[PDB]
Amino acid sequence: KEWQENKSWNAHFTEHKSQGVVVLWNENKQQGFTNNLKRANQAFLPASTFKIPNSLIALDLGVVKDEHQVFKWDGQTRDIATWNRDHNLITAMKYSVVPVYQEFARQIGEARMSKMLHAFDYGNEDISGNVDSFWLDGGIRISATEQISFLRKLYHNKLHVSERSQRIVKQAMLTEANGDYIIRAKTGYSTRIEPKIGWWVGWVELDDNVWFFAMNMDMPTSDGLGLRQAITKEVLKQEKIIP
Amino acid sequence: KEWQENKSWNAHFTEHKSQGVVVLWNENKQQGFTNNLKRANQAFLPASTFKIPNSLIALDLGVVKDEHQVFKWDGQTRDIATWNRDHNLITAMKYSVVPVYQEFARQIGEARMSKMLHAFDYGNEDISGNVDSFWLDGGIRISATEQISFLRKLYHNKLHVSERSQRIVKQAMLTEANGDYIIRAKTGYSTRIEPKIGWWVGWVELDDNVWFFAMNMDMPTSDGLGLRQAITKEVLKQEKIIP
Ligand SMILES: *C(=O)[C@H]([C@@H](C)O)[C@H]1CC(SCCNC=N)=C(C(=O)O)N1
Ligand SMILES: *C(=O)[C@H]([C@@H](C)O)[C@H]1CC(SCCNC=N)=C(C(=O)O)N1
Ligand SMILES: [Ca+2]
Ligand SMILES: [Ca+2]
Ligand SMILES: [Ca+2]
Ligand SMILES: [Ca+2]
Ligand SMILES: [Cl-]
Ligand SMILES: [Cl-]
Ligand SMILES: [Cl-]
Ligand SMILES: [Cl-]
Repeated sequence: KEWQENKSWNAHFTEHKSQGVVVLWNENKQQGFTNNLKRANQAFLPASTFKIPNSLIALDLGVVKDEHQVFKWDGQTRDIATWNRDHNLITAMKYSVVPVYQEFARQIGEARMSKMLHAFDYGNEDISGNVDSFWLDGGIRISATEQISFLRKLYHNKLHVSERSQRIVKQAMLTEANGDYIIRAKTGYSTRIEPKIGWWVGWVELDDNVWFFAMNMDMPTSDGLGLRQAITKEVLKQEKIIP
Repeated sequence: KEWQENKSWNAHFTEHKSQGVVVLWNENKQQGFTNNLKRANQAFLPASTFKIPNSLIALDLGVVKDEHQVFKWDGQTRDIATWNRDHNLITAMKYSVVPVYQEFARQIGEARMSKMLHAFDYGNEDISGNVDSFWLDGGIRISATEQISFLRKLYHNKLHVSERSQRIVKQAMLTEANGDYIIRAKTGYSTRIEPKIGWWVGWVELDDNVWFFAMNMDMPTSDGLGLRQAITKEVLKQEKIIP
């Protein structure tokens, strides 16, 4: 792979008083683009973008039966109100319900979790820390370019889990669709270890091509979280990927 | 009694100077709703809504290997410009590319198409006519109520084909998604035999319920096609199913 820097994308960070990186990958052309080649390859905690590999492993191992199985609220009231109810895989992904996925990771266990992250070649393949929080405050790290590499394999059903698990997780990643494009993606927000950053990783399905993306950006307060999608979509619009 | 007539929906037809039926099914409550019980049970040619069972059968039989397989344009220039190119299952559904599906039906063949439609309990299960056009000008008939019955089976993966086939077709039915709802659906437009009608059938996925819908309306000319979705969405908004 071969990477072109487009610094003009930086205008969209500048005009929103922000700093970060957008990485794009044109699947047809096998060509990548980014505003910052160095930050594109900087590895960070994945935070809730780890729900993608966690979901795959839980499904492949049968910890999750299917996308309709109900995960009961553990009763503890937490600050994000959508978390304080029962969920299935679809809504747990949509609302990024951490406690549900911590429960998955406990059941998967360290041995199988480590084996699967090596099988996926996911980030630095390091799960040091608590098995139920290592993607929030442990040793795992992944860069935006490494998120693309992983997502490309998921798109092609080439990860070493069942085809069914990959199809279900891609259903659960559904974020936006209309007559012009489909976006499958996952947000993240890493706050437990500096630097506080926001993530958005996934892809845009067109009629005749797929554009993979991965972005992260400094997130000193939660009032900037909507800029994850906003800045990405402005880059997508600039490159004429979406209208 | 599982159906309730709500003639107030007729306002959405009349003020678009239209005649037709909208049928809704509340999956959680197992209760149905329509502006017109009699038209709701009136069977019509399925036209392009037949692409849903046709897709399922082609996938189950390996006629279609997956949603990436390319079906080459046969070089015949047809009136709908988007048909005059290569397609896969996703784009052939999106652009309702009849010639692609006519070829599927020839490969499926008469005997296998008949057995599968009986297994599906699809409409009147009658495939009299040409193997590659019976859903356009042959003997098969299906009502809006019978469309709901079939779609419910598909949603629950209870049809008599592989789980994989059903997941792929449901992916191919994706029409709209946002933070509030997901619509999986298929349009239709029956012209070859009177009465000329337009169809929209599918469902709305919410966080905690699924609403199945099937509508048809008199379609004397091609210019009222947009009201298939518009009128349905007015009924959905009235019942507060979508915001
Ligand atoms: C995943 O990264 C986080 C988890 C680490 O808490 C969840 C929570 C959020 S943002 C909710 C904060 N809003 C109000 N301050 C996300 C997210 O990625 O949006 N995932
Ligand atoms: C399926 O119902 C028809 C097929 C029988 O021709 C295709 C074509 C259309 S509408 C295109 C007409 N526009 C221009 N006048 C559809 C559809 O459902 O929208 N499917
Ligand atoms: Ca901008
Ligand atoms: Ca813990
Ligand atoms: Ca109106
Ligand atoms: Ca029957
Ligand atoms: Cl998480
Ligand atoms: Cl989907
Ligand atoms: Cl067709
Ligand atoms: Cl049933």
